[PDB]
Amino acid sequence: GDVITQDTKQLPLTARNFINQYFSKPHISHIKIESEILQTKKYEVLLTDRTEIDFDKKGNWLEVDCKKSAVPEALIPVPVKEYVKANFPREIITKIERGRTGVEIELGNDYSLKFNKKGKFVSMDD
Amino acid sequence: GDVITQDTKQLPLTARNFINQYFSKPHISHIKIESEILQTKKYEVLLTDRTEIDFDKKGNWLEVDCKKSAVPEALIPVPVKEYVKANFPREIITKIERGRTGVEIELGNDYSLKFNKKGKFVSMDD
Repeated sequence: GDVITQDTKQLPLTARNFINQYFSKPHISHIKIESEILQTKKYEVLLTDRTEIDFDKKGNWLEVDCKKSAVPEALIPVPVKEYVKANFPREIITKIERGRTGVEIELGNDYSLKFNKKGKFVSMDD
Repeated sequence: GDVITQDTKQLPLTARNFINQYFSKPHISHIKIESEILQTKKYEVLLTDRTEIDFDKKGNWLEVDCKKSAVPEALIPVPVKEYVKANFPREIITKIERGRTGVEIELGNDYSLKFNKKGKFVSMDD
């Protein structure tokens, strides 16, 4: 529900005929086209150790939330793993999310860090 | 995002292998399947007389909101039209919505009335 247009040709013939038939002043002052809300996440799995994992329709993981415990080290990319072990040695990674931009990790002290696809740092927030 | 299951066979093979590979205690305590959010409304049209109309992907109207003015009488089913002219003669219909259950109308005094497909009264709220 983001695109807006003033072009009446965009609107289906049945809709245009409906407006012209039932409304006296039938001047269309813009049309909002509801873009289909396409969700990437289809599955959400809760484990017995209370850790939650989100997967897309093909079973590829998207988010791994280990709540207040540590994310298995094998899941965290080496440059990300090494950045945290250097700049935050007092802390552990509790949540990792992967997307098209890269990877976003969350620490035990609620610091969030964003890394790109190549694995180098981008930004963070306190 | 409504269905929940304890059946691991529901979850894709790639997701199941991911859990078994990276997690030591990999007991899946239920899976939430995100049911696809299928929206019936695709178009929303604003007219110059400030009245708003919502249509499905095929151009069939779903809602006609004439804000504080009257809905064109030709749009309101005759049994609905006659019910209002009888029980609410001091009032006018400002909004009409059609669905699978029937029709839901809104009056100028914010009373909402619900009618079935056959056109007879069902309920209302002050």
